[PDB]
Amino acid sequence: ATAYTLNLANPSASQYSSFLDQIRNNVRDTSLIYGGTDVEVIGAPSTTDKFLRLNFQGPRGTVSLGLRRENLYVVAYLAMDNANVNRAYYFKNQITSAELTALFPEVVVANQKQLEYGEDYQAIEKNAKITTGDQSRKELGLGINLLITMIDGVNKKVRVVKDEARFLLIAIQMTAEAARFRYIQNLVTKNFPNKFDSENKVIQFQVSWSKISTAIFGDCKNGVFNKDYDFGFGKVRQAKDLQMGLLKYLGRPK
Ligand SMILES: Nc1ncnc2c1ncn2[C@@H]1O[C@@H]2COP(=O)(O)O[C@H]2[C@H]1O
Repeated sequence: ATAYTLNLANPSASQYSSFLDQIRNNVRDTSLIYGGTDVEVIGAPSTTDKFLRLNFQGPRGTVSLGLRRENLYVVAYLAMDNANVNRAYYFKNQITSAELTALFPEVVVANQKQLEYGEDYQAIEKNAKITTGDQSRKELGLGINLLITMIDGVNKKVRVVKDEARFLLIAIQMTAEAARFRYIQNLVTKNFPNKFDSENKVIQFQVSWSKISTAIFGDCKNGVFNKDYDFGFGKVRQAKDLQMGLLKYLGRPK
């Protein structure tokens, strides 16, 4: 229903930052305070407003993403094909036809396509066919210019699974992950709008979102962890050193 648009025709570091803040502010419950920190926390699951729409507006067309508000999971995307026909692709265990119709009304039922693979990184990475290094998403890099190039592979083109997969990997990281982790957002704006190399720390943050959220939720007092934590990139005692942008909903503080 609610849609936020990122203007990639005229990219601005401030516009990108405000875009991420709109996402954070949309899903957060301001009454929730985890571990005495000021970091925003995703509110309890809504039965009425379940999805959020993100538009990537370019000079030659617009590609859209559909995200689940309860956990920021990307569940679908909208892109015009080679015949300029709007088509929606979705992950099966994530959304229904009726919900997809409401999310992307410009797409007719017949043009809704269920994706052959899973929504998890491993499954998408397999189809991305990355041939160098560890063959994971880290090998693609990050950045505004990279996102623009990836959109070019799906905007008004015949669907190719390899290009679709690579687009999804970058789109998920530049939106959902950047919203959750300010470290990722800061790398994007520091190198704006260039493509740059990703890091092990970027991946380490991503795989430990739940762990970090649980640690702040139940083992942190006034921003200080009760014990030392190491999520892969070193020992952390102060929650602020994590530069968190959005915490996972784990209930209300006890
Ligand atoms: N489709 C997706 N959309 C958004 N975020 C994802 C998606 N698939 C995986 N992730 C993230 O990858 C993370 C891996 O570890 P977590 O269980 O802590 O939390 C997971 C999610 O936050």
